[PDB]
Amino acid sequence: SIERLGYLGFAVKDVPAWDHFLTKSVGLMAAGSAGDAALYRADQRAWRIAVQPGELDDLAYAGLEVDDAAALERMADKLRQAGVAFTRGDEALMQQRKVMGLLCLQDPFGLPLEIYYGPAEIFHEPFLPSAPVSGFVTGDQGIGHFVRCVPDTAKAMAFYTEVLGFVLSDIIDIQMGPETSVPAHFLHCNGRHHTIALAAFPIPKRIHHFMLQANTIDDVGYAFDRLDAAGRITSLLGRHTNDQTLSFYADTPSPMIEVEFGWGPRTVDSSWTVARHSRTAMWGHKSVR
Amino acid sequence: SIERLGYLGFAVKDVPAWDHFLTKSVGLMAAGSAGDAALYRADQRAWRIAVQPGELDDLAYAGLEVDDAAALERMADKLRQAGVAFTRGDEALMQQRKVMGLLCLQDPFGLPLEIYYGPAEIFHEPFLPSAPVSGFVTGDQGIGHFVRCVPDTAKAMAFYTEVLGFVLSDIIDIQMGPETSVPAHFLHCNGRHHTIALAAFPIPKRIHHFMLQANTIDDVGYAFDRLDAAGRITSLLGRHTNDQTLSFYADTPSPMIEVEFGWGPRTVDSSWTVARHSRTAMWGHKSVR
Amino acid sequence: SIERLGYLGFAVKDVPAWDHFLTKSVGLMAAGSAGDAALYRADQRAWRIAVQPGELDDLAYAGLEVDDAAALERMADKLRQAGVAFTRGDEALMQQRKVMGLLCLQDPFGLPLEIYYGPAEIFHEPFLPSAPVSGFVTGDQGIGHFVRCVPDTAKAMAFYTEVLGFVLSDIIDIQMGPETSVPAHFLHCNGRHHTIALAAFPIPKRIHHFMLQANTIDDVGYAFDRLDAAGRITSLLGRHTNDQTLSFYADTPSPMIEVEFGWGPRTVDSSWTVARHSRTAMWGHKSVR
Amino acid sequence: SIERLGYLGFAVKDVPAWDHFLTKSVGLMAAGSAGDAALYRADQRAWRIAVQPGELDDLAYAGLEVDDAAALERMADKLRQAGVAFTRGDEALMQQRKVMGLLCLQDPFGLPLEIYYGPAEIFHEPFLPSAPVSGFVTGDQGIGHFVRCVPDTAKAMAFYTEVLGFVLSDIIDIQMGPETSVPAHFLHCNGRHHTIALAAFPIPKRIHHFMLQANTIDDVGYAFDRLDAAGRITSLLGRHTNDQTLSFYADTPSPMIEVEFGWGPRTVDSSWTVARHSRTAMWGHKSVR
Amino acid sequence: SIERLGYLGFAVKDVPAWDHFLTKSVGLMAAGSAGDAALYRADQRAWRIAVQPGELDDLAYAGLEVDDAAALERMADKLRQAGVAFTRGDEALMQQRKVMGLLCLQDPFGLPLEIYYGPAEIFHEPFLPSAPVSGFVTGDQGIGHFVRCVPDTAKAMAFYTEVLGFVLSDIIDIQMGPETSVPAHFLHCNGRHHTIALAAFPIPKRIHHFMLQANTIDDVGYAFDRLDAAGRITSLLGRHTNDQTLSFYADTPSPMIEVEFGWGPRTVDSSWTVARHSRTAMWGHKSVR
Amino acid sequence: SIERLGYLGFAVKDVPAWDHFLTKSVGLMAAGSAGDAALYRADQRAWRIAVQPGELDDLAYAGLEVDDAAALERMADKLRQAGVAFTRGDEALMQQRKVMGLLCLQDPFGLPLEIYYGPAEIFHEPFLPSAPVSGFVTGDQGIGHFVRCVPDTAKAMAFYTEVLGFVLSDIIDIQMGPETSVPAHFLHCNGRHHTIALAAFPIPKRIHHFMLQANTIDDVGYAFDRLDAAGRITSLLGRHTNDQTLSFYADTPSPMIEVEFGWGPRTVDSSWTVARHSRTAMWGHKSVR
Ligand SMILES: Oc1cccc(-c2ccccc2)c1O
Ligand SMILES: Oc1cccc(-c2ccccc2)c1O
Ligand SMILES: Oc1cccc(-c2ccccc2)c1O
Ligand SMILES: Oc1cccc(-c2ccccc2)c1O
Ligand SMILES: Oc1cccc(-c2ccccc2)c1O
Ligand SMILES: Oc1cccc(-c2ccccc2)c1O
Ligand SMILES: [Fe+3]
Ligand SMILES: [Fe+3]
Ligand SMILES: [Fe+3]
Ligand SMILES: [Fe+3]
Ligand SMILES: [Fe+3]
Ligand SMILES: [Fe+3]
Repeated sequence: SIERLGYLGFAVKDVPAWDHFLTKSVGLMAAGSAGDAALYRADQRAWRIAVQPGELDDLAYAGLEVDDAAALERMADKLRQAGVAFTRGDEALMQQRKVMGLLCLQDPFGLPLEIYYGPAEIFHEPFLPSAPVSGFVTGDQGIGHFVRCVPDTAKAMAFYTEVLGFVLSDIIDIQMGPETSVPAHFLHCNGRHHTIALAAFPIPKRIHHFMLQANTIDDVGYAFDRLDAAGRITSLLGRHTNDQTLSFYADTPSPMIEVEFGWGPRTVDSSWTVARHSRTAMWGHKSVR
Repeated sequence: SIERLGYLGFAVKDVPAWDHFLTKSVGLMAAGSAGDAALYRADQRAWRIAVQPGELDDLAYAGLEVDDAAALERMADKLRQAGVAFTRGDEALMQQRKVMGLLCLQDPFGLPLEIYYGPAEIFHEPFLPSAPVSGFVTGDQGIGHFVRCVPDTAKAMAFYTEVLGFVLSDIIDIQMGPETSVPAHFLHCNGRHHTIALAAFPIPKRIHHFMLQANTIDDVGYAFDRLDAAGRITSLLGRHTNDQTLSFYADTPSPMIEVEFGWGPRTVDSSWTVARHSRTAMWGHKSVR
Repeated sequence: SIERLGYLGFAVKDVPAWDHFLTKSVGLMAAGSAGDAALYRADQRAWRIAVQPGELDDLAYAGLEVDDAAALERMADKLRQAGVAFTRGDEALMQQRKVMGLLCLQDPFGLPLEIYYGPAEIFHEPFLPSAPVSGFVTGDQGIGHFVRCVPDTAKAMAFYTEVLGFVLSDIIDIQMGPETSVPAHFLHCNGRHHTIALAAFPIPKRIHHFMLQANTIDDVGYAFDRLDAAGRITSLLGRHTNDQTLSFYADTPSPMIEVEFGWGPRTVDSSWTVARHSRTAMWGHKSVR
Repeated sequence: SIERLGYLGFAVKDVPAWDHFLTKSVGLMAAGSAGDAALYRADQRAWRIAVQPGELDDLAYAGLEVDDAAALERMADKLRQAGVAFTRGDEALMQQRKVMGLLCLQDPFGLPLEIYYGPAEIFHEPFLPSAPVSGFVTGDQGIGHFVRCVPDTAKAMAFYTEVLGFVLSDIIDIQMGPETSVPAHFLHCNGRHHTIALAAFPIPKRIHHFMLQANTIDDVGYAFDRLDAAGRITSLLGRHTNDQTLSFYADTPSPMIEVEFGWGPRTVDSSWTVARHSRTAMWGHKSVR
Repeated sequence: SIERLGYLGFAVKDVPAWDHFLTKSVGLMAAGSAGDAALYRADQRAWRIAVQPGELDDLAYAGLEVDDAAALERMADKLRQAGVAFTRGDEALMQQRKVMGLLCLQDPFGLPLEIYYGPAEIFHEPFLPSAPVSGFVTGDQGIGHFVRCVPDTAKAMAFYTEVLGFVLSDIIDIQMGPETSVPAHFLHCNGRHHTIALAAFPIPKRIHHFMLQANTIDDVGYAFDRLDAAGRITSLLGRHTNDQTLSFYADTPSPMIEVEFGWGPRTVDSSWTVARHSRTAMWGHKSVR
Repeated sequence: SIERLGYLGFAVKDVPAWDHFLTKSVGLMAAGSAGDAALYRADQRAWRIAVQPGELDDLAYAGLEVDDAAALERMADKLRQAGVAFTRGDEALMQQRKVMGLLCLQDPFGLPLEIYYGPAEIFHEPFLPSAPVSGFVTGDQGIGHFVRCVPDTAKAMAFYTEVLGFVLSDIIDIQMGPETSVPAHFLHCNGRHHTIALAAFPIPKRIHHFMLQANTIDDVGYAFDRLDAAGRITSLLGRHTNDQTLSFYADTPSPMIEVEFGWGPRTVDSSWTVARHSRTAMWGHKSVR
């Protein structure tokens, strides 16, 4: 029922660092501010990522998009049936988020989630990257994806699939140690191999990282050099086993939260069949320190 | 349930001006007459636009097309269920309109609407433009679209979507003044981004304008020069924010009713998601006097 | 429910003339005999057209194909519900027709119809035309189409659509005289614009003609010269208004029954909308004597 | 050396008939007049065919186009070397013809020929057919072709190939009688299978016919019906053996001079090899009276 | 309901011969062992074919794949409703098979069948053929197909279609003798023309052969020479009548069980219609001794 | 300078056997006779292969085609310069061969060669195969190729390359025995990998075989079964190392002269580089007895 991931809001300790990070390194376009939140664009939407000050230094919320007013009421019906508490956003929030309607709730482990519809677009202000990137792959596949750290994956799974309508793509047993592995569950709600992944990681953050997809392989190559120069590279280039995304990882100015910049993944559809992988990379992704 | 907009009938004060306008400027083909109505063709249909004399100087009616006899009965069922009054057109009207069956009704604010099926085609009389235009984009997308002025957009919306089956594409807040904006609602019933748009404009006409789509960008460029020479240009070339149509506007011989001549729009489908725009043009469309 | 027209059986007064006609003129391949019926092939099927001796000099029967055993039982259910009498073909008939199962019935006006499934194919005996024709367009669209003469078109319509599942494509008012026209109804049951057309013609035959589609335009051009040399041309090349088929007509050795040899038609689908035409040809088809 | 056939000038006894013929039947666009010559357009050139009054009722001249000023001087050099008399057109003629430079000469048998360059184009006045024809195939292949009647084909051949640079495509032995055949020689100077054909026909005209190529097969089909209605059809549709053009012939208002309206021919190139044919048609072209 | 054939397990008397056969001749990649079973890969799956020691010298089991956990429960529901006995595989079996969940059952005639989901993939260990083969066609179509010998085809048919969800593609009457033929029934559960065929053959094996599809025609040509050198060819190259697969047959080291190596078949879909053939080959496949 | 191989003339002891062979087995079309020679067609040419009675049971002559009259004179110039004797064919021979001009000569070892131009085509008599073959690949690549047995390959090479203009493609050392190999030289004069191959074979014929190329792989497969039924197969299907042609060989009714029926070869061009192969087949072609 949730169609795609449309926006992300972060509450960070270093807004200037995050502003420089998202623009000069990642290539996003600065798009003014809404309240105490600095806004950034990746395409035609008024904003895709918001950054406001806060001790959290973590994702503050995520906007899940539906296609119309009716779909939103249908989600209210689901949440209601599932016993999930939610509050319809008021005019002020709608104004702040620049959406036509929204429902505010939280996932089973405290992550604020906003289900909306009717997002604002500004085609009269053509997207202009702040760094050399031909463009970002969004559209029907949403802004990208993020890995949600959860203390109980089964509990998380039931919510995201049974309540939100996400669908399991596959599972990767991410090796933590010699005899330790974390079964990461990748979920989709559209063509993007996965929009949200759930994993019981021993990390104190709401998310492990968020991912952005560029149009070309060179976009990623160039972006790697930029973040390397910034001294934030955490992994070498590589290609995943499940989505076949070619990317690299880097630290965001927020401790223990990374960003993934990738290209050319594999998209899902009706015929998708669940599989299991023992590695996150078919090649590359060597961890960097 | 309504499949597309098939024809338009205008009641004007200056038939000769309208005849010259539709043929020499727009490029339509003169196709004889039906009663006191002069007929004009854009493709293989016997007629697409009818022009008869009248003080109205406004759209007299619009023909909404369904695919077969069964679909028409199904519409009668809807109108009946919704409590919408209608009269089945008699043999004479069917003859006049050149259709196999039709239902005559009015929208909530007085615009006569005719739901029909079985339109007449004359492939043995190949369309020949009266001006240089490679052709018009019609087919499954109908003759084009028109903006319906309404005093109550919510009231209009309920009728066109709930009763006629149109679907909201998006909304544009058209700036009227410094602190004044009119939320124009664009609706589709097929692949054309929008076939009918509803807007509470302070205009004394049933419609703000009707639009025709040409096959090439040059068709539009040439058409602009023709209407400029006629001294009827009301807007420079531009591209819309929502449908991405590249067009220009011009006055029809009927005061306060314009025509839009465009090309290369963006078509809708099942995956279409509702969005909101603050401008009607991503570029161009500068108003001309 | 009927998927396509698979075969035709004729009972004629001049088998040798019909044999020469179907092979040397039309280009079909002689495929032996079944009982007193000479068989002819157009593709991979064991036979497509059968010709046996009889005073009738008319179509003796038509085979309507479904996709499997279940579909055939479902047709028996329909016929049963509609009160249409039918007899399940015995082993001998199944052997004669080379099908896995069939139901024998008649349309409302005496035309024997056989609904079957599981037709025999002989890919080990590659089709070889008896005249220069690159090939015939059959496949999912069946062997071609035929025009069924009926005394009551409404009565015929109810049967073919309501009972057999055919769907009305469009109507052409075929001019018979000065103030006389016959509304021919074209029906499809697949992609072929029409597989069966119903028309109240003042002809003493069960059908007006049967049609075969060739792969190229030259196939038709060459075929025209062959039948001209045979002195059987009844019409010049032309293109229809509704299906856009480019063809010509010619007399079969059976008085008042013609054959149409065409190419490059227009195929139908879910989006097909019913229309009406005043001519059968957009160009050509001038009647020849 | 001659690049293509660019224009034709006719001197006829019935200008009104020729005007109606070229516009309403053929579909050309009326383009004003130059002197006592009425001009007609087929594309972006100022004019392609000129028609002036004269007892001749025959082609008055043909314009052979080269690509630039240097090429024209190079032709003067050839004509000079070959001993062919010619007169450089004056300013007035250049103005009349709307070309930048031209050489006036005659072929060995009296046909005035004008070799020019720098033709006038009027893209600001988009071509508009006077009849339903999607367009004409000209471009690098020139306006079309024509069959030049000559009393001595060898003599004609030496001139057109050795002096003008045309190249023999193939030969067709056109049957005149029981034991009589005329070897028609087809020549090209570009991609069009042939721009000029030489044949020793027992006809009192400079040419047997001129040919125009349309964009679609329907253009030809429709054009056939128009000229049939005019009662000028001289041949049924057909396809040639050598160029594979699908066309039909019709009488021009000038006795013994016809016009050919065709489509989809076969173009030549470096790899073209000379062949011989015994018929002018692979199918069709049955002579009509 | 069964989506595709994912794996095969054989119990043979000569493991070394089978190891050499599958790798050096067929081209599969050796992939270690699971228990006393040697594993072989054809693509990204951990294993596709398992070979363990046993007197059987026959297929020991076949794994039928579904797309997810829910689909597997839905199969349990079917088996339960149909009265088919089955045992949910334990953790150990799941580990041995490298799947997320499975149901163990038998077809009506003793062939062990395992319905599973969540297969293991190892993209970090790219498939490497042990012989020159560009690759194998698997994906959504599964590992290939196999012919199941049954004593009662009707009984077998009811199970595979009514219980497992396979669908009849067509039937071939395979000639056994002068007046003896076996009606082989080909079934699909996806795009592969057939994944399982049922035939009442007078052979003492559970299957007649298993088939693997290569990417190119040369893969098959080369593979033929390899198995010829091994002296195992049982049939010359040929093309089937029903699936249009171009292949050859060869003996596996297990008496009376062959292997088919083919390419370029014809795939099925919703529009597939049941047909009957009298031969298994349109050409070739001459039996070799 | 020689553009392609256009025709072949055989002098055989069994014309009826050769007639049946070329038509029912190979699929060629019977095209009447010229003198005591029976003619056969493969495409639009009047004839491609001629068969007359003679004790020779060998190729009687080969026609080498040039593109025009000038090219033929240029060949006369070469032959003259090289000291090669030749006789210009008279009117009668030209009539017999159906060409516009020809030069008769012999290669260094007695094979009569005819260099011609202006071949006759009969598009009004569409090619119709006498057996199921979709068509033959000829066109600019000529009728096919043949292997010329020579006692001195160097001597033969100098003539065909230095005098006729053929170009060496590559060489294959065809194994004759344990320590015996014959270096076969493949030559092209156009896109066909080779039109003539020279090899010092211990065979008493002028040629080892002639080759024909079909349009599809099935054409070859079907043709194999036909010649197998005729009991003339001399080799199994295979693919060559140099031209990558997939074919099979079979005996012609003339002792020690075979025919090769192939498909999908590799064509040459300016960039072709000479290479050497140790085998004639990359796979298949196993010799059959
Ligand atoms: O796109 C992706 C595909 C597969 C695995 C990961 C992943 C890697 C490390 C930690 C968490 C997830 C990922 O990001
Ligand atoms: O095609 C269109 C797309 C977006 C806006 C308009 C519009 C502009 C001015 C007044 C009313 C509508 C339009 O015509
Ligand atoms: O394919 C076709 C399309 C339209 C009309 C006819 C038709 C013409 C004359 C008599 C009956 C039918 C037809 O055959
Ligand atoms: O385009 C063409 C191709 C072949 C022949 C003719 C031709 C026919 C009759 C008289 C003169 C020429 C032609 O026009
Ligand atoms: O792929 C195939 C298609 C058609 C028949 C067979 C077959 C042949 C011999 C014995 C059993 C089946 C086959 O394998
Ligand atoms: O097309 C071909 C390509 C390579 C070799 C041969 C050949 C084989 C045996 C004897 C002579 C030539 C051939 O025909
Ligand atoms: Fe990621
Ligand atoms: Fe508009
Ligand atoms: Fe018809
Ligand atoms: Fe011509
Ligand atoms: Fe098989
Ligand atoms: Fe060869």
